[PDB]
Amino acid sequence: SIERLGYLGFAVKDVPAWDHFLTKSVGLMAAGSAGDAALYRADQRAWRIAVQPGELDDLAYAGLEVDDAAALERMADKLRQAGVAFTRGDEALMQQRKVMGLLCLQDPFGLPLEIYYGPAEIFHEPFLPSAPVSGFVTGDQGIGHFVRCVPDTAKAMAFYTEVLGFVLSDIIDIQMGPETSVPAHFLHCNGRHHTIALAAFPIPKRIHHFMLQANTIDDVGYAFDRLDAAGRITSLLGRHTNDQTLSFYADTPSPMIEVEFGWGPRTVDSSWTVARHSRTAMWGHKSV
Amino acid sequence: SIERLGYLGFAVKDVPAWDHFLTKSVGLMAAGSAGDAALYRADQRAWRIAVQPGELDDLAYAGLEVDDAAALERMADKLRQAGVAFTRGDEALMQQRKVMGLLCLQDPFGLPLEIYYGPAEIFHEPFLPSAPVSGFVTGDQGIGHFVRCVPDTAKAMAFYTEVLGFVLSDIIDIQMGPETSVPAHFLHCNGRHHTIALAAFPIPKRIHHFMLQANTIDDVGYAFDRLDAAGRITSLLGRHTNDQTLSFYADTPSPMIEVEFGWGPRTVDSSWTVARHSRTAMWGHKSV
Amino acid sequence: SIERLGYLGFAVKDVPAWDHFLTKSVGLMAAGSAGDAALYRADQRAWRIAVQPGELDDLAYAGLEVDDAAALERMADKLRQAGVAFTRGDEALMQQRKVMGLLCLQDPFGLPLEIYYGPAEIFHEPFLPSAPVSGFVTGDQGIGHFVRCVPDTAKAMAFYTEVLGFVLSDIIDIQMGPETSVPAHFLHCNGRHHTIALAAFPIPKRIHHFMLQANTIDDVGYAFDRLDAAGRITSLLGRHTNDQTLSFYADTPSPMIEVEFGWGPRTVDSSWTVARHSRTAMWGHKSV
Amino acid sequence: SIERLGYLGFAVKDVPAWDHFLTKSVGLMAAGSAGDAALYRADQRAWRIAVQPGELDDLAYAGLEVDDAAALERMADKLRQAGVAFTRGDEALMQQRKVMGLLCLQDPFGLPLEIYYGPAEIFHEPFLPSAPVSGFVTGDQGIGHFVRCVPDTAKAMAFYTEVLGFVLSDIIDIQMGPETSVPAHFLHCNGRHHTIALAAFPIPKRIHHFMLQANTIDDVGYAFDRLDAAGRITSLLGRHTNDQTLSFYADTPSPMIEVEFGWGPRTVDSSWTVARHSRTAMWGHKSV
Amino acid sequence: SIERLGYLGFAVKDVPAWDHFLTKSVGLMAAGSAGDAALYRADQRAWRIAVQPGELDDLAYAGLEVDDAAALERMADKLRQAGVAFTRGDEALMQQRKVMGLLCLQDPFGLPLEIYYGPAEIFHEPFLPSAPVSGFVTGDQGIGHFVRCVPDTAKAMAFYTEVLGFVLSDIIDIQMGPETSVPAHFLHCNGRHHTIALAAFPIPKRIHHFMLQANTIDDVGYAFDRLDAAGRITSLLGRHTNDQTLSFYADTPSPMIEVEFGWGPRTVDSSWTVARHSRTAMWGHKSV
Amino acid sequence: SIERLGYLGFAVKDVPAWDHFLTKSVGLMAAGSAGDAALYRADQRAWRIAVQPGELDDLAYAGLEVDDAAALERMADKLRQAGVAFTRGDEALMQQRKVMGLLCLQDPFGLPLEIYYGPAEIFHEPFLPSAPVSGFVTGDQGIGHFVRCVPDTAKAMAFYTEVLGFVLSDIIDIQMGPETSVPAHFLHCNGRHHTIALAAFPIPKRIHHFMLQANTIDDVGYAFDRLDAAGRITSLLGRHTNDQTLSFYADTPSPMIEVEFGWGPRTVDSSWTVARHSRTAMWGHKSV
Amino acid sequence: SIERLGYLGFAVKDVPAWDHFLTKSVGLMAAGSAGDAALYRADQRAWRIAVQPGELDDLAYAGLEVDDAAALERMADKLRQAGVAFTRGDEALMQQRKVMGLLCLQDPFGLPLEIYYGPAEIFHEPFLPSAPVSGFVTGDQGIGHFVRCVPDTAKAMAFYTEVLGFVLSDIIDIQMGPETSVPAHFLHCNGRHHTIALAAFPIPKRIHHFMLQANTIDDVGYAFDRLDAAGRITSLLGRHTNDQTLSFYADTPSPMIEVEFGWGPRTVDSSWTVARHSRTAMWGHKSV
Ligand SMILES: [Fe+2]
Ligand SMILES: [Fe+2]
Ligand SMILES: [Fe+2]
Ligand SMILES: [Fe+2]
Ligand SMILES: [Fe+2]
Ligand SMILES: [Fe+2]
Ligand SMILES: [Fe+2]
Repeated sequence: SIERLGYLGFAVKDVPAWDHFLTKSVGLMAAGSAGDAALYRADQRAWRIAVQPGELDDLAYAGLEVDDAAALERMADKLRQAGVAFTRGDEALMQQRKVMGLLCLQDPFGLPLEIYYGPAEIFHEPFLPSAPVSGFVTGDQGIGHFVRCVPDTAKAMAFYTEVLGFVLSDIIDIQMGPETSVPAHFLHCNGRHHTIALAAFPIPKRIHHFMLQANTIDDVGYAFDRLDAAGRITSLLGRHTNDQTLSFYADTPSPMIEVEFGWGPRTVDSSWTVARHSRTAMWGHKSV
Repeated sequence: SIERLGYLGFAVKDVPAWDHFLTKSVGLMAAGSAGDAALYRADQRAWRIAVQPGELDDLAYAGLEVDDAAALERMADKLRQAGVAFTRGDEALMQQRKVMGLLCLQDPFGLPLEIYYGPAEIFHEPFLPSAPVSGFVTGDQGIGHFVRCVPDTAKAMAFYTEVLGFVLSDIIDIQMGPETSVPAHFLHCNGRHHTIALAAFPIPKRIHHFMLQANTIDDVGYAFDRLDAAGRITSLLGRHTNDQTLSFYADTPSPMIEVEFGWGPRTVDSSWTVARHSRTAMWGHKSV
Repeated sequence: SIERLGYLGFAVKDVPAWDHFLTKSVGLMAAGSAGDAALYRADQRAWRIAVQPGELDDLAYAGLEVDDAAALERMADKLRQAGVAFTRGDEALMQQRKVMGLLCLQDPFGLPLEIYYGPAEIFHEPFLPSAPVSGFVTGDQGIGHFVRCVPDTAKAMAFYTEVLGFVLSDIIDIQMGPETSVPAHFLHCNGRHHTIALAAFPIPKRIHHFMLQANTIDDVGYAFDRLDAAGRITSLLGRHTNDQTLSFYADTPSPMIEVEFGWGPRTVDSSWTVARHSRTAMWGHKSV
Repeated sequence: SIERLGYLGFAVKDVPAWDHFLTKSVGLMAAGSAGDAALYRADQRAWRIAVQPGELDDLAYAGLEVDDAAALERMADKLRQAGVAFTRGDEALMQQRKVMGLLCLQDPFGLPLEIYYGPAEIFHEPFLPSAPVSGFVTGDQGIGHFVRCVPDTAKAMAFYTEVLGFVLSDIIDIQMGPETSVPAHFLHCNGRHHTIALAAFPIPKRIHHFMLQANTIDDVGYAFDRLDAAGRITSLLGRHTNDQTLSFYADTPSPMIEVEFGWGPRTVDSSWTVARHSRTAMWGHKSV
Repeated sequence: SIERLGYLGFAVKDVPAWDHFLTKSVGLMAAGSAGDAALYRADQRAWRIAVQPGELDDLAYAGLEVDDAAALERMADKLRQAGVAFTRGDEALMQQRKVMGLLCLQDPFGLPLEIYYGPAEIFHEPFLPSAPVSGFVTGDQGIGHFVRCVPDTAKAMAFYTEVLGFVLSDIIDIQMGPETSVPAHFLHCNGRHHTIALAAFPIPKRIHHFMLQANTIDDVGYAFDRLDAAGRITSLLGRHTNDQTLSFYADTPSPMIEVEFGWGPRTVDSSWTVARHSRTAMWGHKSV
Repeated sequence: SIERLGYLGFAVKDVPAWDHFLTKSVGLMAAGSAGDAALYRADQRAWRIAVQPGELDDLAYAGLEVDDAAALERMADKLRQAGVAFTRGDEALMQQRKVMGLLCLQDPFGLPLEIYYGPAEIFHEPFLPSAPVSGFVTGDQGIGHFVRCVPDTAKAMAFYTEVLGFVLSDIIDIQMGPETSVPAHFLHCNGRHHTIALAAFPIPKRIHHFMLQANTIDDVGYAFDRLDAAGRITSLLGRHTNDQTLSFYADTPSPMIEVEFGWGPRTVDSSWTVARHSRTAMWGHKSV
Repeated sequence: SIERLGYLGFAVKDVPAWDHFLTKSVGLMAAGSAGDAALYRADQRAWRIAVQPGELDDLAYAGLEVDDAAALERMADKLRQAGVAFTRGDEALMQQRKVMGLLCLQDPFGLPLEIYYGPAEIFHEPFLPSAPVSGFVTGDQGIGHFVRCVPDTAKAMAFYTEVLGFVLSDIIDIQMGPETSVPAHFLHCNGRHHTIALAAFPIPKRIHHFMLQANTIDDVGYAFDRLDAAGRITSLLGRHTNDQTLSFYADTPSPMIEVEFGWGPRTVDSSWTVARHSRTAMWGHKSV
């Protein structure tokens, strides 16, 4: 099974705006480039987020990490047994993502996934944020999470759980209209309450948002003000019912894709009981 | 196996008296109604105790929780293999109990049991006690425990352990008369010392008592005084020999059913040694 | 010297609105009445806030606590030596405020102050909030703080420090207009960063706001939503530069008087260095 | 496998001397009698040591505890499979030892062993020592340990490990004469460094000593003085190389059987490496 | 008495080199300018180090902080009583250093000292290091320390202790030649082992070095490499005998003035015993 | 699988120089001799390092420890199944190494390995360092680690992982020349980040270095100075990227074999993710 | 007042025996010589115990430490005011004891005392014990304590308390014969329960014993065995009633002077109540 979400690549129409957004607003460290992708760091990893030019204005690929070469071959076996097409990343691709091995595939609705092992770390170039943020919570929980939009949540669930080994944490019925709600399914693969959530939202993007977790509540408060100065806030500060992430949301430069910047969630384990919630917000998060 | 006791439903002759008892005396939060049942909360769950009108004046059903849908199907398999009749709760019932799935059955002596998963939580309506109680100890240990009266403890034991997966903690020989004792068997299914105890008591009720665990010793002391003002005390403060719950007992409005309000018990695990005790009270608990 | 702020009395045009505000929105416990004043509790004290009818729509009196009878006589001596007029509260007044002794005086700009000792506690009637709030931080730090509006900050400073024994913590230059700021002076008399702040604001009220400190960040988040539902929010969540209180502001039913509901400030002692800040908000607190 | 050593029974020529020894010198609580045996307590158990009259002046039986009835049947199966004779204790015997079930057998060299479950606890009669001792370390580690004398350590080892499930901790070569040592084998069955040690000593007793573990170093120091006043000391205070028990030894009233009264040993687990030591004493323990 | 060292101003021949040194090498945050001085931050203070153009290539002034206005007047009284000339900083100077009041004087050998209160803090512009450094240890211990070169240590000692209220921590005999040592006197005014040390070194500078204290050992290790890349290292890593600061030394761009970048010293209090050391280095610090 | 590295034997041209090096410089305790080998201790074990005369000037054997006799037989089975030749150490050899049993074999490139159980401990002769070192970190992590030079890392990897049960922690690409790097593979067998690393270095020795871990940072600093006085330093203090050992390197008296003396590394477990690093030093370690 | 006992000098008939005793038996570090005195260390101080040749076979002087030069002058003033003769140590003496200043005097019964400040520390030569001892408890509590024999305890008490500033901790009536006891008075001058005790013993020595405090109980146990091997033990292990030092006693090479080697005493402060004890030993300490 997948151990954690390790990296995200975006293909965007406004590379300079994304560069400013990730550095001066979010606080990530610029980390050079690989090919036509600008790289950004949140920790000891050589890169966590890549930004390349493209008309998609969307998530172009997600890197799903396993712990060693044998684990990667076991995932190849799981894909074969499930009839899921995949290819082995070539040397050029391994070099581009700075990994020792990877399998390239897509989820049932077209999102490219890369299952990899052996990522590059650069402790001799210690992390230096570009904006005042004390650090991010990553480690064994990976980079954060994202909410994946899908046309068929049951079909997506079968793939992410049965093939990739994610596990359902809980469900939130998200009220859309007067008598319309969407059941968002939240999936974990480590202690992070969720790494991927699945929802049948009427949005023309592959994801609704990605989330980064900062070390302190002040990190979140300060970030809110930077994103507000940029005119990007989409939600007031609030706290979620299920993971209890205390966060705000803001627009990325790609329309309809948001970032969530948060602190202090609950973590999970093998004893996490599936439960259902009727609201996303325990408090706050008023939409603006 | 069952993971925890999640809810209790009572069918009672005096609904208003039960309402006052659970709120002003015990401290639970009123939480509206579902059908003809008044609902009461002790924590983040949408409800923990339901009270409906009925001549039984007794426990009408107990909800036994598992952690996910697959666990529920495994319980269905266990019931089938054991020859225990059950039905699948219909949509109306799922809606009524606010669960994602449930199996309806009875124990060997007629107590309706509901095995369920996916209960509703409402963190956007944070718990507010109706009387001064700092909170209850629930979580993975469920709502509390009850003592189930049975005509044949061996037969009840075989069902609760072999079919439902409860585990014997210990036994207390409860002296009834000069040369008559009843061997009460205490069963766990999580860290709570017991969730169900079985005893062959000469009482015409399905249970002898249910127990709620408060966070502090003062919570218990204050509650004693509220129940004393109501004229309901049945035992002085005391502490049990086996779980070391420090509690008092009081009459509910249903004759012969008591509540136990306690604090500070021992918890158990896979290393809990079966032992036998000759008394229920390490100290106190004088009957009044 | 004064040890802490113990109580506040308001004279208001809409007593029912204040009652609902203090209970259902703020979470205080209704605690009966004394004379024509409705009483409200935040802790073990018989009362902390009193609300009486009056056209002022303002703070009518503040209770400044000392620790014993001899301390009260020493304050009487300080008042005499400073030429500050005062009277000794009569039996009726002592009974009304539930204190063993008190001195009645005014600050230089007309705010009635009551210096008292021997307040009433009622631990047999344990605190029960009227809205979901886990508790307030009071104890030796008293009930909270207020910002006192004055026409002459130097004159007010001389009285509060030299006569009453408050000590300057720090100053914030609060920008009012393009080239106009008001230097707010923050005074402590115990570990609370400030109990009274002095500012020459162009407001027709005796105070700008009073502040209550809740135990948790969720207490603050939940309260924000209750005050938002009431249409009373005046500031978004934020954190102050000097005391680092994380709070929001809301309108009380008395025009131009606000409440601040907060969490997590720094505390002070004899080693607190006077410093100057150019902004009230380290982050957040956008006015709405 | 055996979980812990729970009780010891001695058959002795001088019952009154043993009574005084166990109470006034060691500090155990007198706990009545069962049949012709005087009972002694160290904790919540109804009894830990029994003393009956007999010419043996030796250990008459040792009680080896398991956690439940099914575990007892599994031990019966292990005995059957190994060809070890045993009988099931009858009702009279169960009553005498205050247990729910037991198997009676002998080790290869004639020591009666009783494998049992469901011992009696009496928390309503809290432990009261007969001499100043703050308490004993028992719980999951059982009552203590004993050193079993055997003519053939390999044969004894095969029985205790393969049949009963004890595990080797380590070995000490105990120098007896100029060019003669005995390899003492120390066996655990829980966190206690050893519960039974095996040694081919030239002593005409079944055991060399039994050990009780007190809570504090002062407990040991005070006990030394009581046993010294009784003229029973056989070793000065010292500390063992392998378990690091800090103890002294003294003669029981039965010639050639000693007691060890100690404090502060190391505990073990599944990661304990077998090692060999050339001396019993890290420091002290000079023979007197 | 002086409470702590709060700021340092340098007058230097190569302002750009100092700018790069303080930011990219040391890690301080650039914080704009005041007049012809470039400002640098280490924490919440608006500035800690100022760099202005000048031929001195030396420390131009040191800011000595007190906690309030009355403390400043008491220092004025001490200066008057001691016959030490001083002037009161005018409005322009107060504005330039961002303080509420200050006294300008010199030590007996010409170093300008500024005794001040009410420094500016800017928590709304949170500290952001320019190089990877997790933070500095400042707070009540002030910015760090410096070693003041003097022609007459006894005369300097009398001034710093009797007039300014510094206290001797200890002395190190620093061997200069074969039979020549200089007794360096280390003075504290808060928990920092020393804030000013006095030594009669044959150097043509006012100070030998200034020291900044980083939060972690890795901060120091990483900084060593940055200063080594710049070709500035003057000492290998080492640890001092008296304060046990673990540090290295490097050249600033002003010849003969060094910086010390360190971690982990001992702190002092009223119980610190004066002692004498024969070496500066407990280990390391080899000169290069 | 192998549990830990327990001992090292060197065959050297200058036994007296090695004796002085291990005692006065490193701090090990001289512990007599066995045959023609001088023995040295770091802890409770009778010996950890042996030095015998020989022209090799290299590591002559490494002792790989398992926890009991059955574990040793399981290793014999693994060797048989893998076709790896081995012999059983005879009584003389067991006596020489002070072990209860051992298997003698070689790795694929000629390094003699001894797999053993039942080492001798001598707690009655407590460890006494020969130079100021507070102690070493050994225990379940064994004596330390070494870097094994091999001509074929893949072949060495297959043996150490598949046959002996070591597990890959991570890889560092060690740059040798302008366009030449060697991929060093770091292997663990317990919590120690690595016990053996494999690298295809162009060195004519079996190992590049062995490492000992001291308890404190001062232990390392003091040791640096002792080895510097001896003229043996080969690296300045630094910290590694992968295990984060803070250490320095020095020459042993055998040319081309170094010692690493370090502190404070990270430890590993079953959740350690394989990663790749481009440098050995997070900071420091400049070669001298 | 005196702050602590810092050093002891002995004049002895057998310097080599004292050298072996202090190093190989007690564990102190040999630290060269000063004049005709051999020096010994227990910590960072250049020396703690000096041994010179002399027929006295007794304590020749005790060093009483104060914290600074002004404290030394205040002691000179106290001596003058009390009429106690003293001289100022000359340069040669200061050099000999490695102190910055000292006053030479005697107690009323001829023991030379040296009151000093500014002792030498040598952290660049870290402490290395000569026998297995983990370290000594010194610091602010000084080197240990001694029991001073006096002909008139009241007269000695007046001097040590009124002149030197020691404070009575408690008294023990030490039974000498059938109807003869000596009231030993125990005096502190810091947290150490006592630094000097006064007793009218019929011994022809200035002191009965001096005591060193080791860090661990094993340090004491191991030391007991070393002193036993040397044939010097005078008391078995035991614990004192008043300070609760757990120690043993042994003969020094000077007849009638003993050493006490201990662990774990209680410490004192301004709230220590004077009490009386009838025995020296809470347990143990049997004389041999
Ligand atoms: Fe999210
Ligand atoms: Fe109960
Ligand atoms: Fe406020
Ligand atoms: Fe033993
Ligand atoms: Fe320095
Ligand atoms: Fe290494
Ligand atoms: Fe003593």
